[PDB]
Amino acid sequence: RIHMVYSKRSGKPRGYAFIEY
Repeated sequence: RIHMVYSKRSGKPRGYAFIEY
């Protein structure tokens, strides 16, 4: 899952798994 996205670039790079990182 994600915790805190923006959108795609700024939100989920490595941020795909945001909870962790």
